Amino acid sequence: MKTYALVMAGGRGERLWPLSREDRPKPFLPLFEGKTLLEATLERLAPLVPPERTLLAVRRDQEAVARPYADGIRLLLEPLGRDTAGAVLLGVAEALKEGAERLLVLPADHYVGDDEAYREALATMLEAAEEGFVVALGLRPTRPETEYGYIRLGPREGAWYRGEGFVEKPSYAEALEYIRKGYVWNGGVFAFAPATMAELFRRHLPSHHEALERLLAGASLEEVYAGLPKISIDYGVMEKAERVRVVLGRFPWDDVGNWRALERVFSQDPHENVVLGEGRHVALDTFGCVVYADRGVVATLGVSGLVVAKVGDEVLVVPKDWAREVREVVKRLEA
Amino acid sequence: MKTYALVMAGGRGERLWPLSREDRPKPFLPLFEGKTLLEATLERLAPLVPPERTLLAVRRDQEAVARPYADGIRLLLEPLGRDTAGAVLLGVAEALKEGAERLLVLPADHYVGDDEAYREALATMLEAAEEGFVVALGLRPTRPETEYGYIRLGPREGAWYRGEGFVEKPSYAEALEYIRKGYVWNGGVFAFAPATMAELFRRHLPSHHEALERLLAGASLEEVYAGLPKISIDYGVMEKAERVRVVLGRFPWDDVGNWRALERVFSQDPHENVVLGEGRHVALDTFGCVVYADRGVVATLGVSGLVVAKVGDEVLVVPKDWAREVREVVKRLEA
Repeated sequence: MKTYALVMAGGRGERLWPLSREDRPKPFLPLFEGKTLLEATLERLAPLVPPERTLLAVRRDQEAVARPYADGIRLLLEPLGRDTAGAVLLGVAEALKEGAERLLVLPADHYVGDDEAYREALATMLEAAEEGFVVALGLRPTRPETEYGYIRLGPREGAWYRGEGFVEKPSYAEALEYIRKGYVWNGGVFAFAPATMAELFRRHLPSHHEALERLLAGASLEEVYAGLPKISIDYGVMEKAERVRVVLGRFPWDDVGNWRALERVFSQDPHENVVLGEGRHVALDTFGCVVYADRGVVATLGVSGLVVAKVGDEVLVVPKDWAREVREVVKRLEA
Repeated sequence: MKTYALVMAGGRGERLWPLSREDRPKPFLPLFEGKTLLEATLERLAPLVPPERTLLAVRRDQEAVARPYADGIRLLLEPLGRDTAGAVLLGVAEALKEGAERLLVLPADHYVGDDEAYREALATMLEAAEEGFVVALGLRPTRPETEYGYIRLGPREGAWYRGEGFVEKPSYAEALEYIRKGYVWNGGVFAFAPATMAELFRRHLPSHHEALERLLAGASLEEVYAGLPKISIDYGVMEKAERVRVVLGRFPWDDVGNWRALERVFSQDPHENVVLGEGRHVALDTFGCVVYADRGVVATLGVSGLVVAKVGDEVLVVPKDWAREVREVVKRLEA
């Protein structure tokens, strides 16, 4: 059918310093294969949803870096940061007056290692998105990740599962329990008819339902967005939605939240080193490291389990297990 | 009296990669106080020996980087690498026909932390350089350094000691024994009348005595140097010299052979971090490290005892105890 796709581009990606920049959000970083994640996302989506029917949501102040991507793709400029619920609101507004029968919502800052399997999962989500149902993407957990959201699965109904609950990021021990009980990772992707989300706004997110009505009725985006509460679509809607279906994706997938994600994404023997960037890695008696060299050379001698990331005249050195703490660096610099 | 000074500039300083360059030998690196070691050396020497009477020996292919230093100072361009014995040969040739009564020989790639005490030691060496005597500079060892040469001291005679033997770099355990027995570090500095070195060449280094005669007699530097054997003045002459005196310098001193030397030179609490360069060091839960940032920023998070050196688009990361192995990096790159 007539399906539109909303591609949400966001995230400062402070945990990915020095690669991330003020004017260069996470989605615009040259990572795997030298590609930005947004680049790989659009390429992966093209065969399923044409560019003409694709909406790229980004902050207003990021139009510059994003515009080069708007080739047939339309930019939806977010005046302020209002999370994904705000981006989804804008996507729905467009889908509605575009007459779309289906709206696909996806993040542009994730890694997917099988484009075909990714599309097949999305195709199935579109189908499972019958009257009333909101559909989510799930992934079998490979580790007790504490920064991800999980989804409870009910019995299987053909190509999908009945969604049976959404849980926010748990503690380490709680994540283990989620896994034992058959919980899967929330993949951040959703599929529904525009109307079903409108109705969901009405029931669990009044601010957005009212905003949606006024937008279609000629209200100013700036005005509307300013008075909107900042909330994710997962918490504002998904966790309260009564009719949810889930499709399990079996492709490799990572949110790429921190430098350590590079190692996970490579999916090789842990003790082997992981290198990205156009620069060269000189490794001498070095194991289990993650190295990013935008240019020049990076030499490591007799070290293990470290992240060494060089971009321009900035260098980071941190044990990969403490990758989350990289965000403090930007704090120190700002200070 | 009329004293000339020979300042030997040399050393690739491969152990100081990435700071060292093909066209930038050790002596020309911006290290302590942002100064090159040659810069600090010339400044330290000026009050004792004027620039007019100072000879700066450097390789022929390094004239470019050295010329800026030749302000009243004269360049002695070495056609090939023949060690210090070769540089000393050239220095003696000049001193002789310049009519110098004393020649002071010193390295330009060493750190000295007390210019006045340094000059006072040299002044004393000039005096102790009577007829027949070659004078050396000694320093009380602060650690069993295996890369330095040591000197055996005989009884004290006024302001100096009688030199009683020269030993090349020992093993770790042997260095400890040297220290127990009262051995001191060879500081690399020498003082003698030009004639006494000429006679020393004649007795223990025929190749250089003959070369010296021919040079004064109009032979071509290129020709002469090419057929000269490569040998240090310490091994070729000093270790065989029968009439040696030693002056003990009590200023802080390091040869700055590897990155770890930066820590030794700072001479602070070991656990504190050592930073050089114009760049900024963001330290989070970091201890006992040595950081060099030519520019931009260098952030370390939860690491200890590491050397992180960034110059241009090249970065080095190695535990400071393995600093000597840095030389392998250049080998890998050449390969």
